Amino acid sequence: KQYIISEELISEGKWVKLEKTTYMDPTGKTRTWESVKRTTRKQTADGVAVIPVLQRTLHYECIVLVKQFRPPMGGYCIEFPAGLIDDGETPEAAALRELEEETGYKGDIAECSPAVCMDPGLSNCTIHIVTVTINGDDAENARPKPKPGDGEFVEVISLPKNDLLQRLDALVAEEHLTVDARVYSYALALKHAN
Amino acid sequence: KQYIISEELISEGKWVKLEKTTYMDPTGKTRTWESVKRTTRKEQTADGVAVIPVLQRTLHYECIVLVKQFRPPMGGYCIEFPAGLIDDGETPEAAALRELEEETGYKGDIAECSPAVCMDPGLSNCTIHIVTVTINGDDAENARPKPKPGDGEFVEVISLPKNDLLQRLDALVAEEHLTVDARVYSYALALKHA
Ligand SMILES: CN(C[C@H]1CCOC1)c1ncncc1Cl
Ligand SMILES: CN(C[C@H]1CCOC1)c1ncncc1Cl
Ligand SMILES: [Cl-]
Ligand SMILES: [Mg+2]
Ligand SMILES: [Mg+2]
Ligand SMILES: [Mg+2]
Ligand SMILES: [Mg+2]
Repeated sequence: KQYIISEELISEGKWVKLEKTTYMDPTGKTRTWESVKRTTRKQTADGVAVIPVLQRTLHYECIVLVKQFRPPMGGYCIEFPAGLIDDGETPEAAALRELEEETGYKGDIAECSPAVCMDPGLSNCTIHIVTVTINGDDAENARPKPKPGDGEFVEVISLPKNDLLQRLDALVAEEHLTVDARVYSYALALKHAN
Repeated sequence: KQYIISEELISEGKWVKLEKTTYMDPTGKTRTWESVKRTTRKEQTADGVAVIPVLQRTLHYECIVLVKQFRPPMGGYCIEFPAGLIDDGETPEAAALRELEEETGYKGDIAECSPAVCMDPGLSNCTIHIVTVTINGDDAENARPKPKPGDGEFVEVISLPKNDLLQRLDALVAEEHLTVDARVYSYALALKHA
């Protein structure tokens, strides 16, 4: 009963554009919305985010996250490993590649979500969330080598899955970092389960 | 090591603006980024709230209360946690309880409130507080919950059992064209992984 009539380009950059979307409201009245989109989608979705479960025997299971400066935020964020999917790449392949590049870890796909929206009131951006296990006992993961691409600068922070929310709160409290909403949502549900 | 040097307006809408951000990289080299921001943030500790609403009812499994809405940036229907922007002067907790009531009819009780978390930090400065709220579904105030949609709001309520959340979302996305929100999907994933 609601649907897009048209979009008016407001401003296009190299990586992001602003549109004015005209849409039919469910009363039959026509309305406008200021919407953001990337210019980079070609693609099941814009990006992948990797939930990476690091499994070492006789250790707590950890979730591997990354810390980076994020120029939109003017600060450092803690996030799942993630990046945009290349033209021609499957989400799974993007997932394993971004993981290795951002963490050095070599991972196995467990499951892959449908495209899920990042901030649907504002943008059209979507990602596939990709759950990956990391056999931390395997020789290839002994000395994980992060491969930063041009201008990427990423730190690895592995936290125990069993205390995840508490540990993220501590980092925020002590280190003035911003935790990602999806990382937080996952850390919350780990506590809320049962 | 990395900090913002300058922020230059590119295009300012009524709701959304695009900036050219200049930052210092960790090799000491200057770089730029195209950054999205809202025009609506003043002294609020974040732009918005999202509510994790746990519906509780004697001899019922706990449900997670979700909402389905047309999202003009997505050109489609999305399933999300109840959410809205924080009014000027409003606390995140007040915003959460208000938005929960407006979008679902339910009167909740605050359980916990996250720090400001980042929505899509490689793209925007948008932040929310994630507020967990319990709903006493045995109270008569929550018997026949009536959504109070604002001007241009038209929200459908969808309550799903916590203990089957991921499969029930999968089953909804197999029945019609519609996107599940990344924070919801992340939360439903963690409920499986725990
Ligand atoms: C945040 N708002 C305004 C309020 C009005 C009631 O619902 C949202 C936007 N409105 C149009 N285009 C973009 C945005 Cl971000
Ligand atoms: C998509 N990119 C660059 C790629 C290169 C490696 O990280 C993401 C952007 N570059 C500047 N401003 C905004 C965006 Cl979104
Ligand atoms: Cl797992
Ligand atoms: Mg990345
Ligand atoms: Mg990368
Ligand atoms: Mg809302
Ligand atoms: Mg609202």
